[PDB]
Amino acid sequence: LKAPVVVLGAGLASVSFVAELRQAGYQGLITVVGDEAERPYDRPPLSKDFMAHGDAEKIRLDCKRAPEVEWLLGVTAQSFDPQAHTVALSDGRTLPYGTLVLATGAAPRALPTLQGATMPVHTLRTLEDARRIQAGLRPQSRLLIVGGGVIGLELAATARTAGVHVSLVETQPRLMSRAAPATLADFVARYHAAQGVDLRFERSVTGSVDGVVLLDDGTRIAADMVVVGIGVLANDALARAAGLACDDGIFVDAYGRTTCPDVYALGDVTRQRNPLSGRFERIETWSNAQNQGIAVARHLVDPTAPGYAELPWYWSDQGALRIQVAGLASGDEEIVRGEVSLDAPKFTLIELQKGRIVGATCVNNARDFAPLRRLLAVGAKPDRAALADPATDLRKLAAAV
Amino acid sequence: LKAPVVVLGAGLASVSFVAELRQAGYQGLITVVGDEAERPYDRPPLSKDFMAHGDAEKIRLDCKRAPEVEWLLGVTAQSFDPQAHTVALSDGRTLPYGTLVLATGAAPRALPTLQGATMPVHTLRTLEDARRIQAGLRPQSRLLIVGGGVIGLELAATARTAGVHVSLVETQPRLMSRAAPATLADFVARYHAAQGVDLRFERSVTGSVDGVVLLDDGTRIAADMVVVGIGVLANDALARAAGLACDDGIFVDAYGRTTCPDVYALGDVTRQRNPLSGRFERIETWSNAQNQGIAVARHLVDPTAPGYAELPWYWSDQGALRIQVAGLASGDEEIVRGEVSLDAPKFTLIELQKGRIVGATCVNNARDFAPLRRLLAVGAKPDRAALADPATDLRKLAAAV
Ligand SMILES: Cc1cc2nc3c(=O)[nH]c(=O)nc-3n(C[C@H](O)[C@H](O)[C@H](O)COP(=O)(O)OP(=O)(O)OC[C@H]3O[C@@H](n4cnc5c(N)ncnc54)[C@H](O)[C@@H]3O)c2cc1C
Ligand SMILES: Cc1cc2nc3c(=O)[nH]c(=O)nc-3n(C[C@H](O)[C@H](O)[C@H](O)COP(=O)(O)OP(=O)(O)OC[C@H]3O[C@@H](n4cnc5c(N)ncnc54)[C@H](O)[C@@H]3O)c2cc1C
Ligand SMILES: NC(=O)c1ccc[n+]([C@@H]2O[C@H](COP(=O)([O-])OP(=O)(O)OC[C@H]3O[C@@H](n4cnc5c(N)ncnc54)[C@H](O)[C@@H]3O)[C@@H](O)[C@H]2O)c1
Ligand SMILES: NC(=O)c1ccc[n+]([C@@H]2O[C@H](COP(=O)([O-])OP(=O)(O)OC[C@H]3O[C@@H](n4cnc5c(N)ncnc54)[C@H](O)[C@@H]3O)[C@@H](O)[C@H]2O)c1
Repeated sequence: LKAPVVVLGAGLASVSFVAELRQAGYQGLITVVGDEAERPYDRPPLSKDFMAHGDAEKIRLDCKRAPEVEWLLGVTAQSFDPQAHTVALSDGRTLPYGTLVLATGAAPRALPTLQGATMPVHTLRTLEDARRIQAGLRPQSRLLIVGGGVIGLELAATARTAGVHVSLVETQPRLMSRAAPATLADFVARYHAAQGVDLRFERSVTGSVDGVVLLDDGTRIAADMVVVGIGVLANDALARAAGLACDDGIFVDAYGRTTCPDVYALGDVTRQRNPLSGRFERIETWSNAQNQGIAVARHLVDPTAPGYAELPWYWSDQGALRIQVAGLASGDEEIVRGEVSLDAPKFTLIELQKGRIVGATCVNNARDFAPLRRLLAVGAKPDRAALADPATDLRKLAAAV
Repeated sequence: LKAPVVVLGAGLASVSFVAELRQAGYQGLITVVGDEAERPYDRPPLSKDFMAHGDAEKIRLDCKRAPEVEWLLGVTAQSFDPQAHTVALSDGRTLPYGTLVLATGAAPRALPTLQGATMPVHTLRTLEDARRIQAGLRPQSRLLIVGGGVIGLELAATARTAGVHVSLVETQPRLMSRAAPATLADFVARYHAAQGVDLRFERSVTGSVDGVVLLDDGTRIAADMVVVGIGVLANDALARAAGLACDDGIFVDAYGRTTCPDVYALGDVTRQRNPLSGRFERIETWSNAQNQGIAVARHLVDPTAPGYAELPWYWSDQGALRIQVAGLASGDEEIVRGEVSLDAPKFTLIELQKGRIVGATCVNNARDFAPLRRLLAVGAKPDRAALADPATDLRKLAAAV
């Protein structure tokens, strides 16, 4: 590993990586450049508890496993020269590097049809965003959310709890089309509708006039605030300019290597192999950011260590639904454990492909999730009758493997 | 550039690259490993003149601009160790390298529903394939082609000229869906149908029984020979095993760099940025193989040289149609120069995006193609009236830019 180490971005992936470098035994220089003028913080609370409690000191990331790191907060890396091995900073300084790590994440995609709008329109990515939205979540106000993914739905739940009227516009015929089983998506729509969310499927926004949103069916929605959660775009501009292979995300191998010698990348900014699908994908989960960061650091310090190998998974807390999703959304088979019901929701889904577990969902059923992720990891082929059977406990079934 | 240079694959991309290394001034060792036991040869004649004239000595690639190269023909690279900087060969030998170049191309995709068939089924990629098919193109025989792309259609034309009855099965509703304007595809279907080709659209093969092919509509086609032209899969196995970033093709930047230090890749095996679309794609054209090979070599010898920057283009000779296609298949606008007619076909298409030329097609109109590629290269925005106007000659219009 070539010193000094410079990391661009100070999000979860960055913090996780630098903490692992130190824990693995690297004692040379580490400098982290973070464009946000904020003590590094975790994003999941921004759509939930922060949106509701407003204390940023409850959401900071623990940097104590990363001693002796200089964090340049409020500074933007403007470019890097991979021949000179330097990074140019917005404050006029230049940093030298032996190893450069791009952990610059992703930015919310903006709505092109609302580009010249005159009502409040916000995205939800940063603490600044969350505070700005927080200030607008007054009881009885009218919130329109654009996008029925995890941002929109987590915010929908938080807003309804605060007594805010919520309408939500989604272009697809379903919610969470990105990385969720249809059975889950259907249930989640039923849940939100029952909580008073006004869902609009297969509708695109065509624009707005004076505090009113226009749709593709030729109709209107008036709103006090719009929050746009329509996905992200990788923050890969420095990589594109420097000649790295990128396409809405920096291509990396399991060691986090880019196409440019001595430059690595990790987290939301990367496109990487999903071992379950065998395809290159942006894996934009909290667990990826942490675990890919850790694996890349571990292998830089110890080249004998394996490359990143974890299978993808996430959670989403949407009001009364604590959702956990691992692996692939579908296979050739779905097994449902429990009844799927709005009365005290509690169930598990298991996706199989030719008898092999390729994915799993738990809704208010955390006890089942860890054993299913272990079965997933080893490509388990359990008895499908037993997988369905309510009498089977999965912790023991996983233990038998 | 670190000597010695080892190239895996001895196709057009490989020959083009090694000739450029020598021409640019690199005088160190170059060793090329080619699995086919054939003097390097060009593939386009295999669906046409070779299929009809059968002389392989008319199709060899000119290696004289590549002096002092050892060509290991009939040898397969089995693996490489990018730490040890060695390549393991099927003949028991090992080659050292300073720089490793993966130019291993792509293999025809096989039909999963014909996997256990008992009639002749061939793909068309190699001289061996072409000879085997050649031997079967007897007058009045029944050929079924699976796939309505450039292989299938070029072969269809050659087979009809030889007096062979031709049926063709395509899964899409159109021919050449991969990289051809709809207007072209529609015309090409009319042309082949008029030449006696029995076209079947939106049909998938479900299998075969005793010299008869079964389709998804529940019908049959009996045939003496099947040729399968359903696309290719990148030959990226050595790269996948060695830990390079790959996904049906090796990701490279404009310098041909993979994610592994000292390992480059070029030609059909690569996924690379298409500057017109700004997306990563397999660019599987003859011009890419040659020109990407040349650009990668040039920049290895002279690091001040620019990365690969050419925009994609190809030709396809299908009987009486000499087709040339550059850039993107569609924009927001198509301009048609000439009438589109089976009576002495001759026309040009121009695809535009917000007034900018993004693609072009010429059918039996070669004079127009080079000037349109020049307009394409600079993102020209000519007068759209003039582009349509028959009186306009494009060579002069391009010259004005
Ligand atoms: C509201 C919200 C809720 C979420 N809830 C969940 C959840 O429950 N489950 C889950 O799995 N995930 C959730 N996610 C968390 C998300 O998965 C992680 O935040 C993300 O994966 C972390 O990835 P990262 O560190 O690579 O990128 P980021 O967190 O985006 O960090 C990158 C940082 O680099 C900075 N940067 C970019 N360019 C430059 C530059 N040139 N110079 C300097 N700095 C730069 C960025 O501004 C940013 O601060 C949520 C996200 C949001 C926004
Ligand atoms: C019938 C036919 C007609 C065509 N007509 C046209 C046309 O008119 N227009 C057009 O634009 N293009 C046409 N193409 C030509 C095509 O575009 C070029 O042949 C191709 O782009 C060349 O790419 P390449 O050199 O990267 O790969 P390849 O030509 O596939 O060469 C790669 C070589 O590497 C070998 N190899 C693979 N793995 C190993 C290994 N482990 N060890 C050693 N060797 C290995 C392969 O077997 C192969 O010999 C046609 C192709 C075919 C098959
Ligand atoms: N629980 C969690 O894991 C969680 C929670 C919040 C945020 N995040 C992360 O934050 C990032 C952003 O999340 P997100 O929810 O914005 O993205 P998302 O990709 O999860 O969902 C975006 C949704 O918007 C829809 N959409 C796309 N274009 C639209 C348009 N033009 N109009 C209306 N709808 C449109 C999509 O079909 C999709 O359903 C993601 O990386 C996500 O993983 C994760
Ligand atoms: N003129 C030329 O540039 C030329 C000529 C011959 C070959 N080639 C090269 O050779 C390679 C192979 O060419 P190709 O024609 O096989 O591929 P192609 O991608 O050009 O076309 C394959 C066609 O088969 C269809 N198809 C896919 N699956 C099918 C299935 N299950 N059953 C029936 N049809 C199916 C596709 O829709 C497509 O139309 C390509 O890289 C091509 O560029 C080029």
